[PDB]
Amino acid sequence: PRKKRPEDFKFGKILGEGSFSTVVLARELATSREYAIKILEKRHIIKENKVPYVTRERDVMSRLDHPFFVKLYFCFQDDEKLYFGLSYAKNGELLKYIRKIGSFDETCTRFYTAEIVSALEYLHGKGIIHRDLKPENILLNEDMHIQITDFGTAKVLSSFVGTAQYVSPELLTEKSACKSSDLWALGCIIYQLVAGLPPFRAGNEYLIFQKIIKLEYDFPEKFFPKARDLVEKLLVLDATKRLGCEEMEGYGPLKAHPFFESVTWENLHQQTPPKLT
Ligand SMILES: CN1CCC[C@H]1CCn1cc(C2=C(c3c[nH]c4ccccc34)C(=O)NC2=O)c2ccccc21
Ligand SMILES: *SCCCC(=O)N1CCN(c2cccc(Cl)c2)CC1
Repeated sequence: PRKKRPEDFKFGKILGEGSFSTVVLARELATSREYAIKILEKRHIIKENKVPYVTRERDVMSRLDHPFFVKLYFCFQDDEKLYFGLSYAKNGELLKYIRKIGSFDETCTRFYTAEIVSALEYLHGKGIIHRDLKPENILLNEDMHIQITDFGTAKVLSSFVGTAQYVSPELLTEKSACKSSDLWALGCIIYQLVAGLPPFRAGNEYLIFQKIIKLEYDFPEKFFPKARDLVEKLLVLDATKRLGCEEMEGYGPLKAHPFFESVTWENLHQQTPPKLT
């Protein structure tokens, strides 16, 4: 079969724009199927030496086949642009819901954290480090299950510094992320869901980094006791001592944390998600 062409689609609303691309809701006309198409401007990426970001993106997404990840279905191109055909997540970003609801109750925090843990287990088992995990790239599909995206910045085990709020100490100081770096980000995300704000906050990127490296943060008075404990076991400076990391014997003991007491891990992706708080 021939590669798809722009003419095969009716391009609809722009979902969002990044520094090097536009993600656009599009309908494949022949089958009426909706896709999020990521449109990349070749010149801009050429001129900014970002191409590796582009192949890693295509490569990593092509090997993702798990319910909690965005999938890459096709790729085509013209002179101007590169087009990635992606899963469309109708309900947008986890971030949107944090803003809208303010903070999640325990039921919701527990459910979504569990889906994120399950997704990271899959990813890490494939030797992939996300390196930029944040509510902005944890999407929600029509059934309100999560779909993680944004893989151009991932590391595959075969100079980058992710978003300041969620970046790990080892990436800052050692210039090297590891699987465990994503568990640090998970800690930050759990904290954000419960508190409504991320744990390392300050007036600029430099000051946020300083807090990260010194592990300087506080828990508000609203914080669920079991979530407090879990976060403290994720936000640990030493990457080999985080609950869930390989050196701490993996995902077993993480999933056994009592914060997850009432969760059924088996077919999480088939369970009905709790209505957002
Ligand atoms: C900050 N950004 C620049 C452009 C996208 C956005 C980051 C979050 N994000 C969302 C993405 C996706 C989708 C989006 C759903 N609602 C959105 C609103 C703005 C931007 C993207 C989306 C999607 O349906 N499938 C996706 O893969 C996506 C796909 C690749 C890389 C990053 C992505
Ligand atoms: S759609 C199939 C994409 C194949 C691929 O991996 N490519 C194609 C050429 N590429 C490229 C050309 C010009 C500018 C940029 Cl940023 C990328 C990417 C590699």
